Amino acid sequence: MKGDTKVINYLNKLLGNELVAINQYFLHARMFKNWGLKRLNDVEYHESIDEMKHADRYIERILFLEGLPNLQDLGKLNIGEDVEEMLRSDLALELDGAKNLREAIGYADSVHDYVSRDMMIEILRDEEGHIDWLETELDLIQKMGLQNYLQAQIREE
Amino acid sequence: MKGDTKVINYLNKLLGNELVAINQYFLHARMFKNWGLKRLNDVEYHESIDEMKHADRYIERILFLEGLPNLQDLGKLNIGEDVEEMLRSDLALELDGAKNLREAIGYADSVHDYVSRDMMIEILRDEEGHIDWLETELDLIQKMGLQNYLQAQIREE
Amino acid sequence: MKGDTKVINYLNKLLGNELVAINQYFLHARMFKNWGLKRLNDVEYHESIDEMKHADRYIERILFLEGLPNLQDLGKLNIGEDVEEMLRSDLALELDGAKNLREAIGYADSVHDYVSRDMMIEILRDEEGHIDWLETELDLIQKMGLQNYLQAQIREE
Amino acid sequence: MKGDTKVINYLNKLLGNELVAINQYFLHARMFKNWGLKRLNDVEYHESIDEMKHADRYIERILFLEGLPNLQDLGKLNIGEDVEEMLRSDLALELDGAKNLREAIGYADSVHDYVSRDMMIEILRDEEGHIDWLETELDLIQKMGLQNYLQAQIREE
Amino acid sequence: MKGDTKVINYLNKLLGNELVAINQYFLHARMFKNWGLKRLNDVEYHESIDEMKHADRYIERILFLEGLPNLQDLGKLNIGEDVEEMLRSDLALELDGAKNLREAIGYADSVHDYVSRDMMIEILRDEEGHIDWLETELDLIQKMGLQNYLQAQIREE
Amino acid sequence: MKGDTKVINYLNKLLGNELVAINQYFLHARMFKNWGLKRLNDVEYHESIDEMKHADRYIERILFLEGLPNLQDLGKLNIGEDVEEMLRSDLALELDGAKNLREAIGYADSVHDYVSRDMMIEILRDEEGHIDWLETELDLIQKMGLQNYLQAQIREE
Amino acid sequence: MKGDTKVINYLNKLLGNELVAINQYFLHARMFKNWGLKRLNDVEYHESIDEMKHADRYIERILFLEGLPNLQDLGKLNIGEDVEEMLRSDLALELDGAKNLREAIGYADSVHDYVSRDMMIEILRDEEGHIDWLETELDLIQKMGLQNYLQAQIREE
Ligand code: ZNH
Ligand code: ZNH
Ligand code: ZNH
Ligand code: ZNH
Ligand code: NA
Ligand code: NA
Ligand SMILES: [Zn+2]
Ligand SMILES: [Zn+2]
Ligand SMILES: [Zn+2]
Ligand SMILES: [Zn+2]
Ligand SMILES: [Zn+2]
Ligand SMILES: [Zn+2]
Ligand SMILES: [Zn+2]
Repeated sequence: MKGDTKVINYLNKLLGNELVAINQYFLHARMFKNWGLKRLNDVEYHESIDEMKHADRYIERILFLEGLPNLQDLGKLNIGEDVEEMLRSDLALELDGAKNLREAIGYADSVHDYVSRDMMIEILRDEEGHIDWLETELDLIQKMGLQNYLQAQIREE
Repeated sequence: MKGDTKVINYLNKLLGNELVAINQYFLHARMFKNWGLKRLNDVEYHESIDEMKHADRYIERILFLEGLPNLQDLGKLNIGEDVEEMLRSDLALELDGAKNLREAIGYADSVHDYVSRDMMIEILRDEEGHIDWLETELDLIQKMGLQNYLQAQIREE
Repeated sequence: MKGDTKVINYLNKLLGNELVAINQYFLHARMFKNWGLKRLNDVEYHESIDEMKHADRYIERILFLEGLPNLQDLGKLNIGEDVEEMLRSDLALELDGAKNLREAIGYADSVHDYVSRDMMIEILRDEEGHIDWLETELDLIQKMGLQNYLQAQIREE
Repeated sequence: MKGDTKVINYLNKLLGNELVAINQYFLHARMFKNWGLKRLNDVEYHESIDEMKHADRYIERILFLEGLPNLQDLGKLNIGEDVEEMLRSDLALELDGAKNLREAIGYADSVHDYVSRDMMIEILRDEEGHIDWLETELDLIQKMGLQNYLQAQIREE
Repeated sequence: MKGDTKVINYLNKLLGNELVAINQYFLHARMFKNWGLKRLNDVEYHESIDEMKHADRYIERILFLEGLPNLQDLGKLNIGEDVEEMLRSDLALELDGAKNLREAIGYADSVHDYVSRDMMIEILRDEEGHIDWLETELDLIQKMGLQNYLQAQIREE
Repeated sequence: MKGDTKVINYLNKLLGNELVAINQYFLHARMFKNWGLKRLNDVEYHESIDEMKHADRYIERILFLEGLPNLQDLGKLNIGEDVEEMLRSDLALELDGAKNLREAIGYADSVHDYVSRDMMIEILRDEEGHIDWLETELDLIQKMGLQNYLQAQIREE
Repeated sequence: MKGDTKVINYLNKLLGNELVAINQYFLHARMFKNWGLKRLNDVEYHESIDEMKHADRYIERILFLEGLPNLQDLGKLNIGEDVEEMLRSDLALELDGAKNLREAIGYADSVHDYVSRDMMIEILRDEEGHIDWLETELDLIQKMGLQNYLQAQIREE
């Protein structure tokens, strides 16, 4: 079913955001696991899976709308080297992705692509949940100190 | 445990092969799904997942060996527009990847990194299974013709 | 218990037929499997196992009758290169084997080896079932054409 | 997938060794069974089946590599006439076959056919297990004498 | 249904053989049991029951054919006084019985009493199993010696 | 089966490494248990058990190859007196053992003892897992400080 | 809790005896297993485990008493080359061990370390069970002869 060209372009841009997040959150997860921080491995791994699910929804929607999903262009990752830096990088990526989602959601409404809009709002709610988790962890590092914070990540929850 | 620098370079090269194949096989699968070819979606999706598992193994091994996994550089996808072209592109990608695996396996043995060698040989066996499946489907297209072949893909197996 | 020398010679000839058929039907099955013709692999494999069971019966009977089972001399296999040729070759093998079985059954009766005769009649009944299957498939190839016939072999039944 | 011609030639030689062992160990089993030595029938039958499994692995591998499995040429069996002679003949055959396996494993490595090599190492491990069983039974015959040894084979284990 | 007079005569002769074997095998079993040879009691008792079943088949067939089953004229038993002698006497009785069966089967076929023929062939197959067991035990006595053979009979199998 | 004398010598050297590690890891475990560090007792005890399993594999292999397992010569333990020292000592022991494994694996390949090679590579994979765990615990001691690290060992995981 | 210095010296001496027995009984078990003497492998393996449990009891008791367990100084093994020699060597080792235990038990009582005393008496009771089993097997070898004795060890009990 032919979709709106600019909607398809937004969906491809948001798919690009998810592709960056998939890789960044998966590498962060395995870095945490290598450091013995099993709780952070578990959470970041499941954030990666969530982004994979999002990417799948975009791919399927683009194809239904008769556009070409772009999995070729991968944006810049910002991996980082210690826990706080890694979480702050994930948070900045999420916040950037949320701005793009808000823009796309507004436009999808204007062209009456309400099914695309509805899909994107669900994704946005998911991203706001990741933001909450990231902001909270970063606050916990400040409130309890890094040593105590790291001790709290050794065991699965 | 400090690994050999060139082993790490090989693992990063092979990781890059898997990242290409993950994206190419996932997009092909959802294109098959959008065309109603459920059997092909199922197989190609599970091939994508297999490549993901391989990527995970490389990432963890690189990190154990104290290298930096490279998820930033994504090589060229070759998506293609019809079933035969898509399967032939996947086959070409697998064969290129097997050549790279063979080279890396020999080098790993020469520097006595037998655990990396053993991991890669397991991955190579997986890839040769994918090659077998692809070659066989391509032969079936020729033997029964495309119309009969497509009809055989509608229902799940 | 001492058996009749010519009966033992017939049992060794029949054992020789089964040994050819075991190898021909097993290789045919794995050729079909390699071509993705799962249904054909399944039937031909079970035909191979049936022949193995027959060979076992002859070996045990020969030994009971104080003869020497001959597993050294293997007759000529006719493998063939395409589905129809392979099935026709199996059909010819079965029909030759039934001729020999009929001759031996008649002779066993003449020397009063009724237990050997009864064993061979059960084996002949099995062989006539294989003949039926093979003749029917060859007719189906003609009635539906090779393309449709091959498509019908892709999935297990 | 096109294999190396010499590898395929090795696989066919090893297949030939398996085909000899299948027949020799199966006849030995049924000879043991006819003599009432149920424990030896059970073990030798299960060695025969194991060789059948190995032959299947070679057949499928050869076909994948686009070669022609040779089930027509059957080497020399050495049946023998009493328990010790039969076990020693099986041992000599296994030792000959292990020699050919080591040669093929080394060559498969040199041409980078690591999957064929990995298959053959698993088979070699199986053969070394049979060698252990045979050497141990032969030593037991000497240590307890043949009469006691035979008595210990009447009952299944 | 009026049967052939000579068929009935043969069935009564065979019934006579069965009645001898019932008593001889039952007495042998209880002799083995009294000597503590539990395995031999078990086998010979079950041979006796088998002969009882055969006798029942003859009695019923004779009555259907409007003849008179003769359970009055018991033939000569040969009991024997040690294990080998007892087993050799059972073997001689079975072999005599098989000879009579072969003659009766041929005659029944000649007068077209195919049901009686088929019954007798099933019985002959049972008898040939008894011959196999007896010949094998006698060979085992020779191969392991009587002392070891007897030890092997103490425990139920 | 007559094994290569220098393979047996390597297997005895590796067995020697395992015998040292069994004792050092078992004593470390019970020292941790005495200190109330139940998590470290659990891990070190299971490392000791792993080494016992490795030793059993070397002993059985040596005996199959017709050599003499040497359990008499026990190399130098380095027990240590505090948690970090104990873990550094276990790590040094593992790294020395991995070097010997790599040397032995290369040699076994050169004399075509592929089954011993394959056994050793599996053991090496296990040792690299132990190395990973030890390195990570030592990094955690630095990252969270010893007080927090000790607190994290009180409870079983 | 600070123990008596000489009690700790005795516990280390007894621990030393246990460490000799662990290795000797484990190697003997696998020698029996390699020879096909499954019953002897089973018993001697479980004697080895028993000694391991004893060693663990000594190690833990030494640590509680604030001493240093000595796992470094392995005493002399006497392996032996045939079944009777191996069993007699185990018996001599056990008897030497019992003598040391009796001395240690008396001394522990004299310095009022009744818990160490009670631990050692339980261990001595275990050792006296091993002596009983060993003395009995050695007498059985004499009473039935070695050939029959060995036959009795083939099957698990
Ligand atoms: C790159 C990098 C990467 C990696 C490493 C991965 C990995 C992974 C893993 C491990 C898993 C799990 C699986 C199993 O079962 O095991 C998954 C899943 C997964 N995944 Zn993915 N991935 C990825 C990417 C991806 C992408 C890009 C996509 C899109 C395109 C995806 C889509 C996916 C899906 C859909 C899934 C499933 C999910 C669920 O859970 O359901 N993915 N993954
Ligand atoms: C020749 C001679 C001979 C004989 C007698 C036999 C016999 C036999 C028997 C009896 C059995 C069982 C099965 C049932 O019953 O179910 C078998 C199985 C058998 N088999 Zn096989 N074989 C043989 C050869 C053979 C060969 C040659 C091969 C390949 C080629 C085989 C492959 C086989 C298989 C695959 C099987 C299945 C096994 C299992 O179980 O898994 N095989 N085999
Ligand atoms: C002769 C004629 C005759 C006949 C026909 C008979 C027949 C008979 C029958 C059918 C039965 C059932 C079987 C089943 O079910 O498995 C019996 C049982 C019988 N039986 Zn018997 N018998 C007889 C004689 C006899 C004698 C003579 C004796 C003694 C010796 C006997 C002893 C007997 C016994 C013991 C039994 C088991 C019983 C019960 O129930 O428990 N018996 N058998
Ligand atoms: C010396 C020091 C020592 C000690 C203290 C010990 C102790 C012990 C214990 C406690 C246990 C557990 C037990 C139960 O639970 O029942 C064991 C086990 C044990 N173990 Zn060990 N060990 C030892 C050495 C050893 C050696 C040296 C070897 C080799 C030779 C062994 C081999 C062993 C085995 C095989 C086992 C079983 C394992 C499993 O888990 O499966 N081992 N170990
Ligand atoms: Na069609
Ligand atoms: Na005896
Ligand atoms: Zn997302
Ligand atoms: Zn892959
Ligand atoms: Zn047949
Ligand atoms: Zn084999
Ligand atoms: Zn009867
Ligand atoms: Zn180890
Ligand atoms: Zn002890």
